[PDB]
Amino acid sequence: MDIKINDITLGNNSPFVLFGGINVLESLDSTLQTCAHYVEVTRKLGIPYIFKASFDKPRSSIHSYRGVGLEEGLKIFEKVKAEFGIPVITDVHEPHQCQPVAEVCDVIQLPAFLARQTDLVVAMAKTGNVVNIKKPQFLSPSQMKNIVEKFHEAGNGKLILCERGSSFGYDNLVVDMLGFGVMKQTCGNLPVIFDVTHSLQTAQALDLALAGMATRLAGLFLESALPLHLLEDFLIRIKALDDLIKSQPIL
Amino acid sequence: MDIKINDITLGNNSPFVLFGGINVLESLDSTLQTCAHYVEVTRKLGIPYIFKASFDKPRSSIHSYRGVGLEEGLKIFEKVKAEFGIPVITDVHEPHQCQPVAEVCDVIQLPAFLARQTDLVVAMAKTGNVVNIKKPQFLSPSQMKNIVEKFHEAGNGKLILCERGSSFGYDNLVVDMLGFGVMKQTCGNLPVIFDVTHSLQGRRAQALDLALAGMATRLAGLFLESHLLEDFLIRIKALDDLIKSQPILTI
Amino acid sequence: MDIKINDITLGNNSPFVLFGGINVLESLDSTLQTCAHYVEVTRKLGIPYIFKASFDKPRSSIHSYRGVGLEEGLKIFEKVKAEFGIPVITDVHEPHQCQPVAEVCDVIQLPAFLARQTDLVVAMAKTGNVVNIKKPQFLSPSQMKNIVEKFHEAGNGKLILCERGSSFGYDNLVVDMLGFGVMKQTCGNLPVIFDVTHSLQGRRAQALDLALAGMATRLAGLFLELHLLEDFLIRIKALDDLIKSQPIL
Amino acid sequence: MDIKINDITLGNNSPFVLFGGINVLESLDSTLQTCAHYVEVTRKLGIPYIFKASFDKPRSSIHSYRGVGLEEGLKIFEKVKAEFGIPVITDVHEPHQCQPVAEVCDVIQLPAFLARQTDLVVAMAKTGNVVNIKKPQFLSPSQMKNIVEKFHEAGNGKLILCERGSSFGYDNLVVDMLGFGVMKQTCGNLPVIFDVTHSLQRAQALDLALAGMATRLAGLFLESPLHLLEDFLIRIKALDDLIKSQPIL
Repeated sequence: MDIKINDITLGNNSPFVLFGGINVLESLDSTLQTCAHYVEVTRKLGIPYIFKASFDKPRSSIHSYRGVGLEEGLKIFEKVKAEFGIPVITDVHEPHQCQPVAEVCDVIQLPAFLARQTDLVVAMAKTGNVVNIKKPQFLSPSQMKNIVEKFHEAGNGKLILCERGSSFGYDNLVVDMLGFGVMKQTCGNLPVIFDVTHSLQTAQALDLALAGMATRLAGLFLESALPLHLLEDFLIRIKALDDLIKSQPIL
Repeated sequence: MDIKINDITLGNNSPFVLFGGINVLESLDSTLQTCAHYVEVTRKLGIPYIFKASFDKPRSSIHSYRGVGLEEGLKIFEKVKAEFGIPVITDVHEPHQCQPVAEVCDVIQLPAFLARQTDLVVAMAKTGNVVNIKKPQFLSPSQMKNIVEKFHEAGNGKLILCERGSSFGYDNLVVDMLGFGVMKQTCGNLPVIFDVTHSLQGRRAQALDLALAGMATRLAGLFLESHLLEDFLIRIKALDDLIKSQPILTI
Repeated sequence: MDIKINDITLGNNSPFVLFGGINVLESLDSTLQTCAHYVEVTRKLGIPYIFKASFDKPRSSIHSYRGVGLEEGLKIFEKVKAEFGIPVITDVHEPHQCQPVAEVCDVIQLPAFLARQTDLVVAMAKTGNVVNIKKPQFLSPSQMKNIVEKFHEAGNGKLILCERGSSFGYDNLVVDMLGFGVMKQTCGNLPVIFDVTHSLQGRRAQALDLALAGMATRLAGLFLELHLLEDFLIRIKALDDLIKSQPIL
Repeated sequence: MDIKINDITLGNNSPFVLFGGINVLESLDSTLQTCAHYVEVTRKLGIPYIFKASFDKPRSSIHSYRGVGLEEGLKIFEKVKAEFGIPVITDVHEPHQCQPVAEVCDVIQLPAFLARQTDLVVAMAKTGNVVNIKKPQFLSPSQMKNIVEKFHEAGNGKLILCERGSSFGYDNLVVDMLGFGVMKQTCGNLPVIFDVTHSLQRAQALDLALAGMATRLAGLFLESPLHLLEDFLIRIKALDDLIKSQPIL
């Protein structure tokens, strides 16, 4: 199943879409700078692009910086949308945040550690917006339908599934390349995407991204952490593999 | 390090404390009848006991009953304390719930999926009450220290760690019996309790084996979410008496 | 099901048996010294004891001591049996090793990784001796029935199942305490023992907590390679004694 | 590092090589038919191809057919080599087997469970033959160098590393796509190949094969859906040709 996001078609059998950007919003100026580089690079490559950022990092240390918060963050997003004419994605943590975020941000994201906060799921669903579901590391590819079931029960079917690795012993993540196919089969062929950045915690990034896309995915999710100047060389290679894979009929 | 909860001494060198009750609070009459059974068996064997329930928890399904809520829950708790003169324990999900819940409930529980949530940790710490931290399944015993550090900076030292199991491949949980010892060394020998029920996802034969294994490592308490109970508690008590009556190994 | 090993009764509801000795044999002299130590300790605690050692060490680096080897090793075992009148256990890696080893050793052991190899299974089974089957670290407890089933097909049912941990990510082992029960329920309550030594990889304390957690499930025996051994055993016995006096539910 | 297996060039930066054939050698005519189809498809696509089978692999049951054996096995290989002019690969389990096998076979294989038995590594090393080393499922990728060092000490540097998955909970395997990179960096960029058949435990095989070869590999290892092979190799070749044509970043 495909999902229109303004002009972009996101589907497992459509050219891959890049979800990319910073980790958290810090300034209007820093955000515009990084997004211009993301846009300028993606536009020349002809890769549909969606800008990602967090307005709050609620898992941060007690005395560390957490973000600009919701109010100013949304304004930053309005300006990004205005200047580049692209869709944006951000994560939501509290039910009450869902509607005000949804009016600005085309894609709202459910954090992996929160997949089972029922109230948040319902408030995200009410919005009618496109949802990105981060698969928790402790969840098997086929249990992913349980969360998909919940959004359908809440009346929203415009969902993307996001792989970010599976828990492997202590303090380590493996990505089961077969998971992508299982999520596709059990969840009605909703768009699946690969968060390669988070899957890497604990050259490598490229191998992983490439392997993931070989299985035939809707999109690639990343933070930049990756350098730029390498973002272009990096994506050139992804585009080349994605083109090839997508040009071959399924089966 | 010992924690006085009213007249109960909870600590890894103290007779084990049973934590048990119901999943979600329905009514006063339903709560009293179930608590009564627990209180009868525990008193019959002289086992210190703490009643457990949720006033408001997210569930398996969207429209599953979350519980009577804060206001009616606290009244139910107050009567249970009045009735049986025992400590109670409940979970909190929102910073705002912490202060009024802490007025009634001797121990407050941090849900596993919210463990890294700084705002909630602060709110729970600021209460000054005994806090139970539920260990996420995708977390290693060595990184529980980080959650423990967060509580100390926020000014609360009165903490219980609660083992619930670790991810073991897909759709499985294993309890690493070495984990218990690692939490003691690395976190100042805080009270550790073993949540046997959620560790298990006949099955009573199995709950026993697991419970006995845990308690052989020498632990502050036992955590259930389940006459059949008596014969069970007889065996835990036997083992806990034997273990707690021997000095820890000599340096 | 109980197994008579000479005068020792090994079974999931009998007093636990200690298995232990040295990693690998080097000389008659230091071997007799270690064995004497174990017999001294277990005797005064009243714990049955089977002495364990390898004669070969085949995964070692090429330039390293691999051990005394088979002809010499059995000679040391013969003299260990003569000196102390105890049973012994050792491991075999090649089908031809089996029979000569079985002449001397009461229990012969199938290394976990060789559990696959049917030839060795067959050769081990034809000796008639008591076999210790280590559980491969990637195998589920319930899959032990298949190997047990192989030994029954080869005509030997005097089998002890041995737990040594499971693979847990890279370079790590966890011991799943429910495994013991699953194994006891699926393999007809054959003796189950616990190799805590290899289940591991301050600390000597990790061994006790592990042994204690394991023995609390109710097991036939245990493996263990100023007085740390007796300090350990005193506690293990107290636990085993308590657990084995409870009726089975 | 490039390995010349006869006229074939095998390396992480060469066009991928296909290791393919049957599980166990059962008969002469049957073997030649399967190999005929593999050769037919591969020559048709210009993929270098090496034939694979065992003559003695232990099986799930103790009495299931292990294979034709060493004597007849080597004769069947002689016959495949004569008829098709292609190289062959087989596995070996005993030190004494290494020599008779290496005289006929172009690549000898060390089965994963045996991968740390030094006697066998040394006997393999001493042949001077090309060696395929299966990674054991319970070993981490950065521990391969230890096996690689053992081979070097014994005087053989012409080694292939073969991925077949890692233990992931009970009775389940996962392929860590980062394992290939780690092996390249730590073992001197030796040829790495991917055994998807044993990695599984289909559309899956294809997906796994493609993910695998996306990371840039010397070859692909598989057993036999025997006619969808052409359609399958069409896709693998496509991806491999694309990847291989770009320089390493």
